[PDB]
Amino acid sequence: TRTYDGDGYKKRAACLCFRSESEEEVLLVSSSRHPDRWIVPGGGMEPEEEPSVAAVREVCEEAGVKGTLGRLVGIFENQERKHRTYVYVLIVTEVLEDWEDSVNIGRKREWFKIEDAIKVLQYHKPVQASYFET
Ligand SMILES: O=P(O)(O)O[C@@H]1[C@@H](OP(=O)(O)OP(=O)(O)O)[C@@H](OP(=O)(O)O)[C@@H](OP(=O)(O)O)[C@H](O)[C@H]1OP(=O)(O)O
Ligand SMILES: [Cl-]
Ligand SMILES: [Cl-]
Ligand SMILES: [F-]
Ligand SMILES: [Mg+2]
Ligand SMILES: [Mg+2]
Ligand SMILES: [Mg+2]
Repeated sequence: TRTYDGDGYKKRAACLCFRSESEEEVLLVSSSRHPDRWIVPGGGMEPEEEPSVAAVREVCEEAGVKGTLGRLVGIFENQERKHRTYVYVLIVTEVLEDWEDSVNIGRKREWFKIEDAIKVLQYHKPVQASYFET
């Protein structure tokens, strides 16, 4: 079940899934609609679900990783798609082989240097590119 803020924006959460504490490489996953494109893994908060809990859950489902949850980066609106995303740091400690979306929809995942992640997100996901601005 999808959830919404008072203004009708869909509530979402995501993590910047870093390979280490140095936050130099981040994990992106393929778009479900357009598999040749990259996105930051994240998705809808469930009813009464804490955003940090939604973030870790969606990362597990879409990217097949787990780790140590870090700081809230910020809350980011996508005015065109009418959604509002809480974005957390996650330092990846486990990479699992046969994750929900791998199995279900053949979703891919790849490590990017920060500069390269920003480059591949810019065209279709400029708000997700902005996650990395600070
Ligand atoms: O699951 P939704 O329908 O609320 O939203 C997904 C939208 O889903 P969210 O991430 O906002 O929510 P869930 O991860 O909980 O499906 C997201 O889907 P996915 O999760 O499959 O990546 C979007 O795809 P993309 O960013 O991968 O191209 C998808 O277009 C978008 O579908 P829409 O209803 O906007 O047609
Ligand atoms: Cl890193
Ligand atoms: Cl977005
Ligand atoms: F989802
Ligand atoms: Mg999802
Ligand atoms: Mg999603
Ligand atoms: Mg979901």
